[PDB]
Amino acid sequence: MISLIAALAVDRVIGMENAMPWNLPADLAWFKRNTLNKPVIMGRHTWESIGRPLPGRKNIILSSQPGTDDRVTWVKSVDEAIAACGDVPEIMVIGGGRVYEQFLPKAQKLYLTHIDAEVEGDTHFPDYEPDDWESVFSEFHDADAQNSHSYCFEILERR
Amino acid sequence: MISLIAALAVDRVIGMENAMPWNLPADLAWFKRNTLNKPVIMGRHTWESIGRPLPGRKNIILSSQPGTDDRVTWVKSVDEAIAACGDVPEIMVIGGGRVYEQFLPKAQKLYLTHIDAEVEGDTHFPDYEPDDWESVFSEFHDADAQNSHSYCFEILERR
Ligand SMILES: COc1cc(Cc2cnc(N)nc2N)cc(OC)c1OC
Ligand SMILES: COc1cc(Cc2cnc(N)nc2N)cc(OC)c1OC
Repeated sequence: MISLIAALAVDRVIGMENAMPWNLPADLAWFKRNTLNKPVIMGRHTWESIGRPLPGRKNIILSSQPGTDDRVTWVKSVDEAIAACGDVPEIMVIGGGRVYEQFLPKAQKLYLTHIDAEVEGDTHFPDYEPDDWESVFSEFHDADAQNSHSYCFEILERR
Repeated sequence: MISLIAALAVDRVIGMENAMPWNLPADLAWFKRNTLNKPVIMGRHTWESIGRPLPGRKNIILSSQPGTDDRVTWVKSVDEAIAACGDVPEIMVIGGGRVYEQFLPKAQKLYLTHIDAEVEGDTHFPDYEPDDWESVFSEFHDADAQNSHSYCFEILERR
Protein backbone atom coordinates (compact mmCIF):
# COMPACT_ATOMS: atom_id res chain seq x y z
CA MET A 1 0.00 0.00 0.00
CA ILE A 2 1.08 3.68 -0.34
CA SER A 3 2.14 5.69 2.79
CA LEU A 4 3.20 9.37 3.05
CA ILE A 5 5.85 10.32 5.64
CA ALA A 6 6.37 14.07 6.35
CA ALA A 7 7.69 16.58 8.97
CA LEU A 8 5.20 19.49 9.54
CA ALA A 9 5.88 22.83 11.34
CA VAL A 10 2.76 24.77 12.51
CA ASP A 11 0.10 25.51 9.86
CA ARG A 12 1.27 22.20 8.19
CA VAL A 13 4.33 23.94 6.63
CA ILE A 14 7.01 21.57 5.13
CA GLY A 15 10.52 22.31 3.73
CA MET A 16 13.70 20.34 2.80
CA GLU A 17 16.33 23.05 3.77
CA ASN A 18 19.09 20.97 5.53
CA ALA A 19 19.71 22.52 9.05
CA MET A 20 16.42 24.29 10.25
CA PRO A 21 13.48 22.70 12.12
CA TRP A 22 13.88 19.80 9.56
CA ASN A 23 17.32 18.74 11.01
CA LEU A 24 15.68 17.30 14.26
CA PRO A 25 17.80 14.15 14.86
CA ALA A 26 14.73 12.46 16.39
CA ASP A 27 12.64 13.18 13.27
CA LEU A 28 15.48 11.71 11.11
CA ALA A 29 15.74 8.53 13.31
CA TRP A 30 11.91 8.12 13.04
CA PHE A 31 12.13 8.66 9.25
CA LYS A 32 14.94 6.05 8.93
CA ARG A 33 13.06 3.55 11.19
CA ASN A 34 9.82 3.83 9.13
CA THR A 35 11.45 3.70 5.64
CA LEU A 36 14.39 1.16 5.91
CA ASN A 37 13.88 -1.91 3.58
CA LYS A 38 11.06 -0.06 1.73
CA PRO A 39 11.08 1.80 -1.60
CA VAL A 40 11.04 5.63 -1.35
CA ILE A 41 9.45 7.87 -4.00
CA MET A 42 10.59 11.56 -3.89
CA GLY A 43 10.46 14.65 -6.18
CA ARG A 44 13.69 16.12 -7.63
CA HIS A 45 14.05 18.95 -5.02
CA THR A 46 13.82 16.38 -2.18
CA TRP A 47 16.50 14.35 -4.01
CA GLU A 48 18.73 17.48 -4.50
CA SER A 49 18.13 18.47 -0.84
CA ILE A 50 19.06 14.98 0.60
CA GLY A 51 21.91 14.99 -2.00
CA ARG A 52 22.79 11.21 -1.64
CA PRO A 53 20.98 7.86 -2.14
CA LEU A 54 19.14 6.54 0.96
CA PRO A 55 20.85 3.18 1.67
CA GLY A 56 18.72 0.07 2.39
CA ARG A 57 15.86 1.48 0.26
CA LYS A 58 15.13 1.49 -3.48
CA ASN A 59 15.18 5.24 -4.42
CA ILE A 60 12.68 6.41 -7.08
CA ILE A 61 12.78 10.07 -8.21
CA LEU A 62 9.56 11.32 -9.85
CA SER A 63 10.71 14.11 -12.27
CA SER A 64 9.66 15.42 -15.76
CA GLN A 65 13.45 15.96 -16.44
CA PRO A 66 15.85 13.09 -17.40
CA GLY A 67 17.97 11.36 -14.71
CA THR A 68 21.49 12.56 -13.70
CA ASP A 69 22.49 9.74 -11.28
CA ASP A 70 22.54 5.95 -12.05
CA ARG A 71 22.38 4.85 -8.34
CA VAL A 72 18.62 5.71 -8.27
CA THR A 73 15.62 5.06 -10.56
CA TRP A 74 14.07 8.02 -12.50
CA VAL A 75 10.42 8.00 -13.70
CA LYS A 76 7.99 10.54 -15.26
CA SER A 77 4.60 9.41 -13.85
CA VAL A 78 3.03 8.33 -10.53
CA ASP A 79 2.06 4.96 -12.20
CA GLU A 80 5.72 4.47 -13.34
CA ALA A 81 6.86 5.33 -9.75
CA ILE A 82 4.44 2.74 -8.24
CA ALA A 83 5.32 0.02 -10.83
CA ALA A 84 9.09 0.49 -10.11
CA CYS A 85 8.33 -0.39 -6.43
CA GLY A 86 7.34 -3.94 -7.46
CA ASP A 87 5.30 -6.29 -5.20
CA VAL A 88 6.01 -4.93 -1.67
CA PRO A 89 3.80 -4.52 1.38
CA GLU A 90 4.53 -0.72 1.78
CA ILE A 91 5.57 2.17 -0.57
CA MET A 92 6.91 5.30 1.30
CA VAL A 93 6.41 8.74 -0.37
CA ILE A 94 8.96 11.09 1.26
CA GLY A 95 8.12 14.50 -0.36
CA GLY A 96 8.13 17.19 -1.50
CA GLY A 97 4.75 19.04 -1.58
CA ARG A 98 3.91 18.31 -5.28
CA VAL A 99 4.72 14.59 -4.74
CA TYR A 100 2.65 14.44 -1.49
CA GLU A 101 -0.21 16.06 -3.46
CA GLN A 102 -0.24 13.54 -6.30
CA PHE A 103 0.07 10.46 -3.94
CA LEU A 104 -2.40 11.45 -1.11
CA PRO A 105 -5.56 10.13 -2.91
CA LYS A 106 -3.80 6.69 -3.30
CA ALA A 107 -2.29 6.66 0.25
CA GLN A 108 -3.83 4.49 3.04
CA LYS A 109 -1.39 5.62 5.81
CA LEU A 110 0.29 8.94 6.99
CA TYR A 111 3.42 9.15 9.20
CA LEU A 112 3.49 12.80 10.43
CA THR A 113 5.97 14.53 12.77
CA HIS A 114 4.17 17.62 14.28
CA ILE A 115 7.11 19.98 15.12
CA ASP A 116 6.09 22.72 17.61
CA ALA A 117 8.01 25.43 15.62
CA GLU A 118 7.13 28.49 13.44
CA VAL A 119 8.50 28.60 9.81
CA GLU A 120 7.35 30.84 6.86
CA GLY A 121 7.30 28.41 3.88
CA ASP A 122 4.21 29.13 1.64
CA THR A 123 4.57 25.33 0.80
CA HIS A 124 2.10 23.21 2.90
CA PHE A 125 1.44 19.48 3.48
CA PRO A 126 -1.88 18.76 1.68
CA ASP A 127 -5.38 18.87 3.31
CA TYR A 128 -6.02 15.40 4.87
CA GLU A 129 -9.84 15.81 5.53
CA PRO A 130 -10.13 14.52 9.17
CA ASP A 131 -13.36 12.60 8.24
CA ASP A 132 -11.24 10.45 5.79
CA TRP A 133 -8.43 9.68 8.31
CA GLU A 134 -8.29 7.89 11.73
CA SER A 135 -5.35 8.74 14.08
CA VAL A 136 -4.18 5.34 15.51
CA PHE A 137 -0.83 6.38 17.12
CA SER A 138 0.70 9.56 18.58
CA GLU A 139 3.84 10.01 20.70
CA PHE A 140 4.88 13.40 22.23
CA HIS A 141 8.51 14.25 23.09
CA ASP A 142 9.88 17.34 24.94
CA ALA A 143 12.74 19.44 23.55
CA ASP A 144 16.10 18.03 24.88
CA ALA A 145 19.91 18.53 24.27
CA GLN A 146 19.77 17.15 20.64
CA ASN A 147 16.20 18.30 19.79
CA SER A 148 15.55 22.04 20.15
CA HIS A 149 11.70 21.92 19.80
CA SER A 150 9.05 19.52 21.17
CA TYR A 151 7.60 17.18 18.48
CA CYS A 152 4.85 14.59 18.16
CA PHE A 153 4.85 11.49 15.88
CA GLU A 154 1.43 10.56 14.56
CA ILE A 155 0.22 7.65 12.32
CA LEU A 156 -3.21 7.96 10.60
CA GLU A 157 -5.03 5.22 8.58
CA ARG A 158 -7.58 6.04 5.85
CA ARG A 159 -11.25 5.10 6.50
CA MET B 1 1.70 21.08 46.78
CA ILE B 2 1.71 23.90 44.15
CA SER B 3 0.85 23.11 40.46
CA LEU B 4 0.80 25.48 37.44
CA ILE B 5 -1.78 24.87 34.70
CA ALA B 6 -1.36 26.81 31.39
CA ALA B 7 -2.26 26.77 27.64
CA LEU B 8 0.84 27.47 25.42
CA ALA B 9 0.87 28.39 21.68
CA VAL B 10 4.22 27.88 19.85
CA ASP B 11 7.29 29.58 21.39
CA ARG B 12 5.48 29.08 24.79
CA VAL B 13 3.23 32.14 24.17
CA ILE B 14 0.21 32.50 26.58
CA GLY B 15 -2.77 34.95 26.52
CA MET B 16 -6.21 35.28 28.21
CA GLU B 17 -8.11 36.95 25.24
CA ASN B 18 -11.53 35.11 25.27
CA ALA B 19 -12.14 33.63 21.71
CA MET B 20 -8.67 32.95 20.02
CA PRO B 21 -6.52 29.79 20.32
CA TRP B 22 -7.38 30.01 24.11
CA ASN B 23 -11.12 29.20 23.50
CA LEU B 24 -10.35 25.47 22.61
CA PRO B 25 -13.29 23.66 24.28
CA ALA B 26 -11.02 20.65 24.89
CA ASP B 27 -8.44 22.83 26.69
CA LEU B 28 -11.28 24.30 28.86
CA ALA B 29 -12.66 20.78 29.71
CA TRP B 30 -9.09 19.69 30.67
CA PHE B 31 -8.68 22.88 32.76
CA LYS B 32 -12.02 22.26 34.54
CA ARG B 33 -11.18 18.54 35.13
CA ASN B 34 -7.76 19.36 36.69
CA THR B 35 -8.93 22.30 38.90
CA LEU B 36 -12.45 21.33 40.23
CA ASN B 37 -12.51 21.02 44.10
CA LYS B 38 -9.08 22.76 44.31
CA PRO B 39 -8.19 26.38 45.14
CA VAL B 40 -7.15 28.54 42.15
CA ILE B 41 -4.70 31.45 42.45
CA MET B 42 -4.79 33.96 39.51
CA GLY B 43 -3.56 37.52 38.76
CA ARG B 44 -6.06 40.37 38.24
CA HIS B 45 -5.96 40.29 34.37
CA THR B 46 -6.79 36.54 34.42
CA TRP B 47 -9.67 37.37 36.80
CA GLU B 48 -10.89 40.27 34.54
CA SER B 49 -10.51 38.02 31.45
CA ILE B 50 -12.51 35.04 32.96
CA GLY B 51 -14.91 37.74 34.32
CA ARG B 52 -16.82 35.38 36.77
CA PRO B 53 -15.93 33.19 39.80
CA LEU B 54 -14.92 29.59 38.95
CA PRO B 55 -17.54 27.45 40.74
CA GLY B 56 -16.44 24.43 42.83
CA ARG B 57 -13.07 26.10 43.56
CA LYS B 58 -11.91 28.67 46.11
CA ASN B 59 -10.82 31.69 43.96
CA ILE B 60 -7.79 33.70 45.17
CA ILE B 61 -6.76 36.82 43.20
CA LEU B 62 -3.14 37.93 43.77
CA SER B 63 -3.18 41.76 43.17
CA SER B 64 -1.40 44.85 44.64
CA GLN B 65 -4.78 46.72 44.22
CA PRO B 66 -7.74 46.30 46.68
CA GLY B 67 -10.56 43.83 45.92
CA THR B 68 -13.72 44.77 43.93
CA ASP B 69 -15.74 41.51 44.28
CA ASP B 70 -16.71 39.76 47.58
CA ARG B 71 -17.32 36.29 45.96
CA VAL B 72 -13.51 35.76 45.74
CA THR B 73 -10.54 36.23 48.11
CA TRP B 74 -8.02 39.08 47.39
CA VAL B 75 -4.39 38.96 48.66
CA LYS B 76 -1.19 41.02 48.12
CA SER B 77 1.57 38.36 48.44
CA VAL B 78 2.37 34.82 47.23
CA ASP B 79 2.59 33.72 50.95
CA GLU B 80 -0.90 35.24 51.61
CA ALA B 81 -2.20 33.43 48.46
CA ILE B 82 -0.77 30.06 49.67
CA ALA B 83 -2.04 30.54 53.28
CA ALA B 84 -5.60 31.31 51.99
CA CYS B 85 -5.57 27.85 50.30
CA GLY B 86 -5.45 26.15 53.73
CA ASP B 87 -4.42 22.47 54.21
CA VAL B 88 -5.16 20.91 50.78
CA PRO B 89 -3.32 18.30 48.74
CA GLU B 90 -3.04 20.55 45.58
CA ILE B 91 -2.96 24.36 44.87
CA MET B 92 -3.63 25.26 41.15
CA VAL B 93 -2.00 28.49 39.78
CA ILE B 94 -4.01 29.42 36.64
CA GLY B 95 -2.08 32.50 35.30
CA GLY B 96 -1.22 35.00 34.07
CA GLY B 97 2.52 35.29 33.17
CA ARG B 98 3.58 37.35 36.27
CA VAL B 99 1.73 34.87 38.56
CA TYR B 100 3.27 31.82 36.77
CA GLU B 101 6.67 33.49 37.24
CA GLN B 102 6.37 34.03 40.98
CA PHE B 103 4.95 30.47 41.65
CA LEU B 104 7.23 28.32 39.35
CA PRO B 105 10.11 27.98 41.92
CA LYS B 106 7.55 26.62 44.49
CA ALA B 107 5.66 24.39 41.98
CA GLN B 108 6.20 20.57 41.92
CA LYS B 109 3.83 19.88 38.96
CA LEU B 110 2.98 21.52 35.51
CA TYR B 111 -0.22 20.86 33.51
CA LEU B 112 0.55 22.22 29.98
CA THR B 113 -1.64 22.23 26.85
CA HIS B 114 0.73 22.54 23.79
CA ILE B 115 -1.54 24.17 21.13
CA ASP B 116 -0.14 23.74 17.58
CA ALA B 117 -0.99 27.42 16.66
CA GLU B 118 0.95 30.67 15.95
CA VAL B 119 0.12 33.79 18.11
CA GLU B 120 2.18 37.04 18.54
CA GLY B 121 1.94 37.73 22.32
CA ASP B 122 5.37 38.99 23.66
CA THR B 123 4.10 37.37 26.98
CA HIS B 124 5.62 33.84 27.46
CA PHE B 125 5.17 30.92 29.91
CA PRO B 126 8.37 30.91 32.04
CA ASP B 127 11.54 28.83 31.31
CA TYR B 128 11.02 25.37 32.92
CA GLU B 129 14.69 24.09 32.66
CA PRO B 130 14.17 20.53 31.23
CA ASP B 131 16.85 19.16 33.67
CA ASP B 132 14.55 20.22 36.61
CA TRP B 133 11.35 18.63 35.16
CA GLU B 134 10.30 15.05 34.20
CA SER B 135 7.43 14.63 31.65
CA VAL B 136 5.22 11.79 33.07
CA PHE B 137 2.11 12.15 30.83
CA SER B 138 1.32 13.45 27.32
CA GLU B 139 -1.81 13.01 25.20
CA PHE B 140 -2.08 14.25 21.55
CA HIS B 141 -5.42 15.13 19.90
CA ASP B 142 -6.12 16.04 16.22
CA ALA B 143 -8.11 19.13 15.24
CA ASP B 144 -11.86 18.19 14.99
CA ALA B 145 -15.29 19.98 14.55
CA GLN B 146 -15.08 21.77 18.00
CA ASN B 147 -11.26 22.14 18.15
CA SER B 148 -9.67 24.01 15.23
CA HIS B 149 -5.98 23.16 16.03
CA SER B 150 -4.27 19.95 17.22
CA TYR B 151 -3.19 20.09 20.90
CA CYS B 152 -1.22 17.99 23.37
CA PHE B 153 -1.79 17.76 27.17
CA GLU B 154 1.40 17.23 29.16
CA ILE B 155 2.04 16.76 32.93
CA LEU B 156 5.61 17.30 34.28
CA GLU B 157 6.85 16.60 37.86
CA ARG B 158 9.85 18.44 39.38
CA ARG B 159 13.02 16.38 40.10
C1 LIG C 1 17.01 11.35 5.40
O1 LIG C 1 17.25 12.75 5.29
C2 LIG C 1 16.19 13.59 5.05
C3 LIG C 1 14.88 13.17 4.83
C4 LIG C 1 13.87 14.11 4.58
C5 LIG C 1 12.42 13.72 4.38
C6 LIG C 1 11.63 13.50 5.66
C7 LIG C 1 12.13 13.78 6.93
N1 LIG C 1 11.43 13.58 8.06
C8 LIG C 1 10.19 13.05 7.92
N2 LIG C 1 9.48 12.76 9.03
N3 LIG C 1 9.61 12.76 6.75
C9 LIG C 1 10.33 12.97 5.63
N4 LIG C 1 9.71 12.72 4.47
C10 LIG C 1 14.20 15.46 4.56
C11 LIG C 1 15.50 15.87 4.76
O2 LIG C 1 15.87 17.18 4.79
C12 LIG C 1 15.51 17.89 5.97
C13 LIG C 1 16.52 14.96 5.04
O3 LIG C 1 17.80 15.44 5.26
C14 LIG C 1 18.73 14.61 5.97
C1 LIG D 1 -12.13 28.70 32.72
O1 LIG D 1 -11.97 29.71 31.72
C2 LIG D 1 -10.70 30.12 31.39
C3 LIG D 1 -9.53 29.67 32.01
C4 LIG D 1 -8.29 30.17 31.61
C5 LIG D 1 -6.98 29.68 32.21
C6 LIG D 1 -6.44 28.38 31.62
C7 LIG D 1 -7.01 27.75 30.51
N1 LIG D 1 -6.53 26.60 30.00
C8 LIG D 1 -5.47 26.04 30.63
N2 LIG D 1 -5.01 24.86 30.20
N3 LIG D 1 -4.85 26.58 31.69
C9 LIG D 1 -5.34 27.72 32.19
N4 LIG D 1 -4.68 28.26 33.23
C10 LIG D 1 -8.23 31.10 30.58
C11 LIG D 1 -9.39 31.56 29.99
O2 LIG D 1 -9.39 32.44 28.95
C12 LIG D 1 -9.00 31.91 27.69
C13 LIG D 1 -10.64 31.06 30.35
O3 LIG D 1 -11.76 31.55 29.69
C14 LIG D 1 -12.96 30.76 29.72
